[PDB]
Amino acid sequence: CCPVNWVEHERSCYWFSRSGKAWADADNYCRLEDAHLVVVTSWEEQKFVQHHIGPVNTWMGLHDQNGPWKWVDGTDYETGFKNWRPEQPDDWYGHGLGGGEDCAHFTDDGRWNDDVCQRPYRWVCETEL
Ligand SMILES: CC(=O)N[C@@H]1[C@@H](O)[C@@H](O)[C@@H](CO)O[C@@H]1O
Ligand SMILES: [Ca+2]
Ligand SMILES: [Ca+2]
Ligand SMILES: [Ca+2]
Repeated sequence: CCPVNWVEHERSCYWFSRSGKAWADADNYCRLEDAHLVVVTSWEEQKFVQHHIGPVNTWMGLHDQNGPWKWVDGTDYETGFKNWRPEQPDDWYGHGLGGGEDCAHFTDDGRWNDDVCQRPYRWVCETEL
């Protein structure tokens, strides 16, 4: 029951961009498709997303812009699945662009990193059947 060009996996529909956007723009894009930036809650979902994105930095629906880490659909962060690269998240200021790092993304090996929300990365939308 997914729209055309979306991939079905375990009762969810996924859309994989092939262009980049800043996190806020990617978030708005997903909402306009009645969807949300991907929310990863299991190792099997993590492996499925990794297969389709390949070795490319790609935004997910996890951020700490207003305080603590939150998933865009209200899924609890603390008790949920996490796949940070060791030493991440680190809220790095050293990029010199202003502020720390408030948006999560998959890195080239699948492990997560927090980075500057303005960066243009590919993104994934998800909707639940
Ligand atoms: C893309 C990526 O992994 N970026 C990270 C950045 O977010 C920050 O953690 C930095 C710390 O030295 O290490 C990397 O450059
Ligand atoms: Ca999900
Ligand atoms: Ca942060
Ligand atoms: Ca980081």
